[PDB]
Amino acid sequence: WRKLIEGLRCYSERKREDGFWNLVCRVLKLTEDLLQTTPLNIRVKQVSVTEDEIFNNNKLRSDSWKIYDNKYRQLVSEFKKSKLVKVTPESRLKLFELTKFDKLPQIGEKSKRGYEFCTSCGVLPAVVIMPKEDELEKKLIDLGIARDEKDVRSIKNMISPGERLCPWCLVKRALGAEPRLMRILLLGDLYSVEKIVNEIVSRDVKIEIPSTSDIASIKTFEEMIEKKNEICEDLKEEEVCEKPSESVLSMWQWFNKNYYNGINLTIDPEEYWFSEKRRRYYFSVFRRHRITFPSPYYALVRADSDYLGDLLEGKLTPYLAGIIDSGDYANISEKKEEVNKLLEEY
RNA sequence: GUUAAGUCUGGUUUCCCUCCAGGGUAUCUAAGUUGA
Ligand SMILES: Nc1ncnc2c1ncn2[C@@H]1O[C@H](COP(=O)(O)OP(=O)(O)NP(=O)(O)O)[C@@H](O)[C@H]1O
Ligand SMILES: [Mn+2]
Ligand SMILES: [Zn+2]
Repeated sequence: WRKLIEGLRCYSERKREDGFWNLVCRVLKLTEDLLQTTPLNIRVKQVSVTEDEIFNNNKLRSDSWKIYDNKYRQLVSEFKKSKLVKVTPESRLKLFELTKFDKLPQIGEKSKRGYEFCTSCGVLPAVVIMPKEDELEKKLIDLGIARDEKDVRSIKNMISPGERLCPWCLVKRALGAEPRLMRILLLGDLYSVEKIVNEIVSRDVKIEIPSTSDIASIKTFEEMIEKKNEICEDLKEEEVCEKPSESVLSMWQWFNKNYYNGINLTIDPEEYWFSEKRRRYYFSVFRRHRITFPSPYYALVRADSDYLGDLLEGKLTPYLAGIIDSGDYANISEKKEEVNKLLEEY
């Protein structure tokens, strides 16, 4: 964790320009002793086994073959018991004096109620406060966020107006800027923390991670690219149907397979057809072309396997989900019938 | 044995509808949340 955060500090210092990287530098130096703590605690449990348990002093044993199914179950038992207490990674930090006594670095705006809460985190206090979208430059510059007019556009590119950030979620934004710093962790033990920063600052590559606006507007984009110029001549002006300037690629397969198809997929729908100053013009444009105006909804599809824990424990609740409860194993003498049937079949 | 003269009456009374069928079958509805 600390190798990643320090490699991030060095990669950001390699870019004292671009505003956002400069703000990241400026607030990292103020929050180290808070950013020392990892944002994600781990639980580690071990289980021991010796030759007293496996061998009759020269060979294997009988009930030695079952020694794994016993130690694995001991391990999972202690995991289950320790999961009875959840401690959150925020409880580890020392903030009493930093909040009671104003000590927090408030680079950005200043709260009129002590400190702000992170909009991305919810619980941690905010370090980088962004003014609301009414007049930014005339504030972003007299405050400490930006230095010029050119650097606001790059700060405003990652931190929307109004986004308060805690050190952890701000570091998350920083990593999201270019997610190639992950090789500090992805490899580890293999290259220096500086080999990688040099490699990244050498071959500059920008990535476009899709927002919920991009997902909601998928079929709209798709229906604009089957009218490549037949819709472009109408606009021809607002960079929606203009050249791919750089060679930006991304992990979104649909974005990656549909980029060189006339329409610039890296526009923000919150700017064009989800905006409040535009989108009437865009309603007209889509009306004039048989374009189904986009819905603001997307699908968050989650899925988890059923009883894979018990399955690794060789239980039968995976096999009979609902019939055999997990609690039915405490005294399995009751449901002898279904287990007998299916186990014998198998 | 003879004379005369016809006169009275001018269809009534019942029954005027009874019984059964008083709707049956088929369709019972089909076809068709979007933007801030
Ligand atoms: N024996 C195991 N080895 C490795 N990972 C495990 C093991 N048991 C659980 N996990 C993972 O650690 C987490 C434990 O969550 P948990 O939900 O209890 O697992 P589970 O077996 O899937 N129970 P459930 O998902 O409710 O059916 C999940 O991310 C599991 O994928
Ligand atoms: Mn699971
Ligand atoms: Zn945060």
